[PDB]
Amino acid sequence: FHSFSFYELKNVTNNFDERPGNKMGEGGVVYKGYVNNTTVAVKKLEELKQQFDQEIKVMAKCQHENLVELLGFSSDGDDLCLVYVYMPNGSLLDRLSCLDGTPPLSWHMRCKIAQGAANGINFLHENHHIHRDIKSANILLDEAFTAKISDFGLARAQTVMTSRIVGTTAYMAPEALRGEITPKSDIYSFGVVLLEIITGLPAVDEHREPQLLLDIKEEIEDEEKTIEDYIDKKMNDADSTSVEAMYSVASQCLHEKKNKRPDIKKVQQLLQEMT
Ligand SMILES: COC(=O)N1CCN([C@H]2CC[C@H](Nc3ncnc4ccc(C#N)cc34)CC2)CC1
Repeated sequence: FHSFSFYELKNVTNNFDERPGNKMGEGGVVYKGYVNNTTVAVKKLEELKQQFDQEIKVMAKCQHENLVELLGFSSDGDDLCLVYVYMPNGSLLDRLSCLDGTPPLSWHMRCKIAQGAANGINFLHENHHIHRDIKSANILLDEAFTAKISDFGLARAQTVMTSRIVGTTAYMAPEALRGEITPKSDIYSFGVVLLEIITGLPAVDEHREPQLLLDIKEEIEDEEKTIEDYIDKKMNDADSTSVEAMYSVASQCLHEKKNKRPDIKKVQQLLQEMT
């Protein structure tokens, strides 16, 4: 990776222009820039340095079509910047909420994104990495709306435990909330992402009943609700067979027992059969 000068980065971003005009960031703060006349994303950041070091270490060995591409970094400055190829269509989270007036994603786009995200996670697991923060805010979208997994700062290379429990509560598997580190926890988080794709609903909403999205799985299983009551209404091209095939994958990912969950290869294979 290229070791960019802080002065070069500090100014490809107009002295880190906090007005939306270079800012956007919510990772770390992300700024848009231009280096070797490539549009770039400059993410400006103690334990923060450890997450910076881990980001470069994971990015060094993990290069895939469904993972963000790190181009460089800056450390000899004031301080800690990570340079990536810019993702013009932002996050899956933002696009699901139609932030800033963007059109809703079609079912066809959503199927290609679920498939892409799964291929990205499969690569990580084959390369013996546990992401630990799988969520729609960490699924980025390029110029063709190709899903790219991001944020490897908390990544690790069952039976493993930690005294510093990390991740996003609304996406976390029960064992992850207790400190276990397992690739099975990434499967659970991906199940929540599949529910976000089907429903267009965020994983957590304080002003909603139920507050947590994963709670709909029980409403459907108790015959209290159907997946059809929850399908995002901002689509015209969804069909029952593929929505049901995707919900069945999400439901399997969301098994409370980590051992009963499918592996990423099974998930990837099921989403492929869905199309
Ligand atoms: C009020 O709230 C907003 O306006 N919001 C919500 C947060 N959003 C995100 C900001 C960061 C952005 N992140 C990025 N954007 C482009 N390219 C990238 C390449 C790599 C990486 C990484 N690792 C990150 C990137 C994704 C969207 C922007 C709108």
